Amino acid sequence: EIPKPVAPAPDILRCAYAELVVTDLAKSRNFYVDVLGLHVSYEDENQIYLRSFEEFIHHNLVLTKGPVAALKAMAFRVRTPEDVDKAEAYYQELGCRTERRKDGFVKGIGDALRVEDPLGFPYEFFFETTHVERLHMRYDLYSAGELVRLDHFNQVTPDVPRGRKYLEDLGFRVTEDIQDDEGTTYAAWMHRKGTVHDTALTGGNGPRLHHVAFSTHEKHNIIQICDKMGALRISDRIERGPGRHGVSNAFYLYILDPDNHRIEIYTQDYYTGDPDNPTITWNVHDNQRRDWWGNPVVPSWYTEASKVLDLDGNVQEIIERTDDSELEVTIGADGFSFTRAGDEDGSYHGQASKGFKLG
Amino acid sequence: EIPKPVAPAPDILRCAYAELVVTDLAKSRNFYVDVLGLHVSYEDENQIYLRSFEEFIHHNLVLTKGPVAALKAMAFRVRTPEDVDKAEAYYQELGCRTERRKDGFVKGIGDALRVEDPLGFPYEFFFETTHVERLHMRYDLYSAGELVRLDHFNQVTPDVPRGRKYLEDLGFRVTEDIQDDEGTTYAAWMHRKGTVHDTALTGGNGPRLHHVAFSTHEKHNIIQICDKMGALRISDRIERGPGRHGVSNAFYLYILDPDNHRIEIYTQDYYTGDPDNPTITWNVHDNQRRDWWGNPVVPSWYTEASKVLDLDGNVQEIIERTDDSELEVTIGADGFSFTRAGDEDGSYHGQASKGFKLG
Amino acid sequence: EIPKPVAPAPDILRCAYAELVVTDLAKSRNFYVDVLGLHVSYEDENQIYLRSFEEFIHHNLVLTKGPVAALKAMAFRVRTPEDVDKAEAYYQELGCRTERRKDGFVKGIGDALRVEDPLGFPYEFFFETTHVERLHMRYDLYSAGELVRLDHFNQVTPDVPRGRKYLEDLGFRVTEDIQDDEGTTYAAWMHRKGTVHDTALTGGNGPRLHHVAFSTHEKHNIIQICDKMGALRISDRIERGPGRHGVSNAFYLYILDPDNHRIEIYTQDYYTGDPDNPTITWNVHDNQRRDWWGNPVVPSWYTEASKVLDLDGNVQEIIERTDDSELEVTIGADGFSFTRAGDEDGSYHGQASKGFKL
Amino acid sequence: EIPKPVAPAPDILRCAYAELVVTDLAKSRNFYVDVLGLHVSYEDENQIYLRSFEEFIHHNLVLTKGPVAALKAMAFRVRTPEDVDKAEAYYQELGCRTERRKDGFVKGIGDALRVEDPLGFPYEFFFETTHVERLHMRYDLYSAGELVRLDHFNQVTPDVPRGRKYLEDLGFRVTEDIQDDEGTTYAAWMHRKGTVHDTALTGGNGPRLHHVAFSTHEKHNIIQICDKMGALRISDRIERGPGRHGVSNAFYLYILDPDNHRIEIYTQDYYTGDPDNPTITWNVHDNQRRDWWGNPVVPSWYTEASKVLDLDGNVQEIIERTDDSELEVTIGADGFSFTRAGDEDGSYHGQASKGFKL
Ligand SMILES: [Ca+2]
Ligand SMILES: [Cl-]
Ligand SMILES: [Cl-]
Ligand SMILES: [Cl-]
Ligand SMILES: [Cl-]
Ligand SMILES: [Fe+2]
Ligand SMILES: [Fe+2]
Ligand SMILES: [Fe+2]
Ligand SMILES: [Fe+2]
Repeated sequence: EIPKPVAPAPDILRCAYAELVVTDLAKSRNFYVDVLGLHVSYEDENQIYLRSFEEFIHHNLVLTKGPVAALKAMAFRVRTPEDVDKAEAYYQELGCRTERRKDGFVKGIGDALRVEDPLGFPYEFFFETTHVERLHMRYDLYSAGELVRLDHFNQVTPDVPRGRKYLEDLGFRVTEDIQDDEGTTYAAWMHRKGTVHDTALTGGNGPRLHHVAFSTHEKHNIIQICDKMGALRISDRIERGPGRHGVSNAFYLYILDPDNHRIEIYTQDYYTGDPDNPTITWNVHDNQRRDWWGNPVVPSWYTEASKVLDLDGNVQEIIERTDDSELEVTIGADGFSFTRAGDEDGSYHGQASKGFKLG
Repeated sequence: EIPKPVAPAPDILRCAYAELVVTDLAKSRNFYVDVLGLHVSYEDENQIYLRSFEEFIHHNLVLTKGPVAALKAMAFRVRTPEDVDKAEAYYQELGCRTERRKDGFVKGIGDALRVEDPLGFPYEFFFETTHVERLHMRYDLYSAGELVRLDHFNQVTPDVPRGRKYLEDLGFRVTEDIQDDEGTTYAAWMHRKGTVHDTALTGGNGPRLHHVAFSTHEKHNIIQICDKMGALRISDRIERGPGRHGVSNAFYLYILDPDNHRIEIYTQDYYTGDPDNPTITWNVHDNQRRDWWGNPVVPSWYTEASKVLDLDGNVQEIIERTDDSELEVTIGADGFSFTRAGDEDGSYHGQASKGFKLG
Repeated sequence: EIPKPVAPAPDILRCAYAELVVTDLAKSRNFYVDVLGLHVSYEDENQIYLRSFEEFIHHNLVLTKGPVAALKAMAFRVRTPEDVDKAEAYYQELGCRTERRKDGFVKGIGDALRVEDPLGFPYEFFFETTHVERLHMRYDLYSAGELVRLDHFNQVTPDVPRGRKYLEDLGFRVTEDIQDDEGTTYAAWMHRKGTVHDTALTGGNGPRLHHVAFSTHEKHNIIQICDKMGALRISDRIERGPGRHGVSNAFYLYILDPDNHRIEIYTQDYYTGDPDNPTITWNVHDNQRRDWWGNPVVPSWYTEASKVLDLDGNVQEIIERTDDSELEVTIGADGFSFTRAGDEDGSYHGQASKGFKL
Repeated sequence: EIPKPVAPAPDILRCAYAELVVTDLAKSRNFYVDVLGLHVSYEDENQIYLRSFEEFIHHNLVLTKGPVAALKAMAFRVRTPEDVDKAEAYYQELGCRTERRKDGFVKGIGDALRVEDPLGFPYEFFFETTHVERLHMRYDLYSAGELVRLDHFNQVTPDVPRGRKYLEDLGFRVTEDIQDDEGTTYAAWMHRKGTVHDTALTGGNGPRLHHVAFSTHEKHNIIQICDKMGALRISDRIERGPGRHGVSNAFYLYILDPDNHRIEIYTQDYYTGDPDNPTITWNVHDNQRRDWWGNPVVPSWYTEASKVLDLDGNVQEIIERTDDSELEVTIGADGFSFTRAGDEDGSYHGQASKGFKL
């Protein structure tokens, strides 16, 4: 198990940015700028820095040219400069590796601490950042598919309760989760900023990064992203969706960048900011839980996910889930799901919903 | 082939209504009134008459209680009273069985002709109908999924070329179709009223009724129908969608009624009224032709459809398709589909798109 | 009163395009392309040919450099080539000026007739047109405010019943109108293609062209336009709206180009194509008739509209309306409108809705 | 001026509910249930308790029958039970009248303090409340105009900076305001929850309540409410809008209940949760500041607003504003506003925009 430090948690505001390593910077640029319409804060031969429509800090996304596509850092902003010190001491007491830089690891951040956390993810903590033009009323730039906010991260890790417990101590609150009747946990959603989440744990072989998620204003904006990809004839890059989530109640779409990093597009979850906000527990065999319309979850969503780096730039060793697999118990050959609890009509045995089995 | 008669064709305006036979009248009323929100023009213990938000003729849909779920009539409105006489002389010349009633076959229709057409579908032609209150500004009744118009029918029939020719002679115009490079035609779409269609031919064992289609104002209205069926826990009655059509460019959803009559919901196709409107031919192997975003067509959409009756009320017997099957050549075990013509990336051999095989 | 010719009427499909004379072509290009997002079929130093997102004929709008901002032609397409010959006989039998060109008056149009019609308007009729790439599934090119079709014209003319009869003989069919209890017709809406209209008549001093109208797919598209014009600090070129109409039931917005031609953006009216489509008459004092939410109609909407040209390029003389004016009787000093018939609460005497005088 | 107490401020989460006095309970029920489709958590002969689609606390709105229409209380929720003790001490130090009831003032709320604050408003602070079914996925019950959360209050007071300063000591952070260059502050917006506001200060005579505001999901939802009020022929109870704000960037509408309590509908403002959020100041004479599209602000918006009650159920005594009026210096006869600063095109002197005066 992971222990609670005596030293006090840093105060975390929100998820703020991610640094992804990409192999071909021109090819990733066409996708994140031309196709999806993020806005360039700064760029050179080695890096592109990008922000959503309504953001005032330097970037929400850094693309870094490198040899192996992988997550380099997930960054959280914290409330005061002094909370960075607090991060340092707190992870020092957990016995984790930490690396601090008073001018930052990337353009347009200042005093920053990166760490290998006890599940093996590169986490960054900062306050200082260069403010840029907030574009939020720049409706002369607005695209039909506009991405307005960075909303959350999603991490793959093989023991969900162990990760859950370490993130409650750091101050995150659980909003929803997926279990069975016999006490296995399959995923958990957890928050700092009063949306459904800032990061989430998906049971699975890790450490790996499942996705990063940007927000739209309205549901038609997500539809337009699917339409555009059809017109550019890259509909093979739409992995899953669009649809409505059970868990989180948000409208969604999952797409894939040229290195197969997964991006979610996401809108219209609910408010969680009150400390007794009711938690929601779904049964794993509930076919309405991940997609409310009962559409099947494509196998790659469970199996594929992005590698993560240590502080030296080497890939983290993968540790295998031993608990039950969500893929296996729902859509595999000995799996099942239901539409109405306890009813064999609109139940599925050994296959996915709507007439499909696994290819 | 089917001859062109000497007698002039009736002048058809549009699709107007369908009579469907249903087994349980209470359960059907629940689906169509309580779930879908259509408006009752009249009802009694045997029959319900339903119209959509913007319609002013008596009804767009008659439900009639009977022993076997089946289509009983698909109704086209003609331009003048005299075009009912022309429909009778026309189909008599083809040697088709006909029945004329001065007083209608259902309430709210006047002088009316039903026929067993040469493909064995029960067509009705009428001019006279009872006007009712047009509800088009009754925003006090508008639901979040309001169905606003009837749009079209879609018919299953073994020989599409044989079928389209007949329909062309009668004055329908082809707008789009689906073919391969060996000269097989799998489907054709055709209109009178200035949209992409008023009826369609889908290649398959027929005569069978594939679906009936209503439109909405906007795409979010269709999302609401899905969301609602989620909340009432009948997501197993969503067959296919929602998504964006290739053919027709409409936003779409397919659902099933308690007797497995399929209903499509549909919005935002394009204008076809000019007589030199350019026809679009899609290739059957093109994985964006039915769903533009490449999501797989569910098997039940190709195999299942509703029975139809002759005019003595017996089920029309089935004739098999001998021409190539669209299911078989796209997602069966020696099937093939592509995303980009000439590219092995984003192509599919012996399976469906996004990682699924046939259940 | 205008006679019905013995000769047969041309079969008109729909409105197709307008040619408008503009004064600075650069400044008009910035409006119709950069702000509004219409698609160039062709341009040179003197003309820009624009089309909407779903059009397959050559153009929905020609901008032509000229000394006087005006309407040059309003064009309707007919169903066959022989309907152009049909049109020529019909307007000759009215004693109207006609000019025919076998290769057209503008690019992308073939055999074509222009008339000074009996109301002094420039009507073009044609079949032949050059086909271009139908951009309807080009979502790589989709604007958040995309204009998807041409919907209709609106014409200002002094005597509306006189006009209406003429268009009925031509085979247009009236869908909605505005009258009062004293015999006056104020406006009228009429179709060939099976939407609420292709053209319409607004009582006023004319001939003038009141506006051209374009469709969007959804209501949010029309909002984006207003939000964009905000962002560019040209909100002052939003005349009226956005809103929902009484007449037509459509969501709407009116904006002004750089020569003050008026453009409407429109969506989600209803099907009119059955021949017993029920006509709706509104009373002129009904304050939900033009904006259903009862927002006031800005005076400039009643008073301003574009000059039109005769067939030699001269501005048509303007003839004054003698029947009562829709402005004077609703929101001028001696006007009246109501929210509910017979109810003093929510009625306005001598002023507009929501607290405003003119 | 209003002193910073030594006692610690209570930790305020958000606006939570308002209790409004109404004169006819059955007509107000018809407005708030049948027209707007809020969800009943409890009612009887004297009170109705109402919540929005995504709420899980007992109510966002109480309607209480009484002789005069007014605001009985605007309630904020605080993080812990201990915070209600802090609020009591804090306001006792300020010299303000306090009443603590351990069993609450209304149903579904437990331990609560109401206060007459220094600006004359009835504020409640509470943590304990009864939980009820969270209806967020009950799409079986979802209407085309669904109100999904309660968003904010807006208050009228005659000296904004004095009020600003009071709320800043309480933990509220200013996000946007309106000033001129003569020093004068006309209005200001502040928050706890990390949207643009939880309450706001509008310069004018008070104490009065300007409005309570509810959210929608999307912009078409707000449109539907206008369209529905047209079909019910109560478009005269649409005061102002729909529109897009400058300040806050939100899509908006303002409507009037049967007692002339004003309700905003509101969607799609921005995240403010970061402690260094850039503060935005608008010039008062800028005609895109309250309506981005430049539509005129109706005078009733500036001059009308609800009464408020003291803790005895009596009406506060109103206090005149001596500072410049926002109405007078924008849309009355010595006023002006611009579209583009330094430009006389699209300027209005002595009248409102789009061709009106008052
Ligand atoms: Ca072949
Ligand atoms: Cl999911
Ligand atoms: Cl299809
Ligand atoms: Cl109007
Ligand atoms: Cl405002
Ligand atoms: Fe996610
Ligand atoms: Fe269809
Ligand atoms: Fe118009
Ligand atoms: Fe407000």
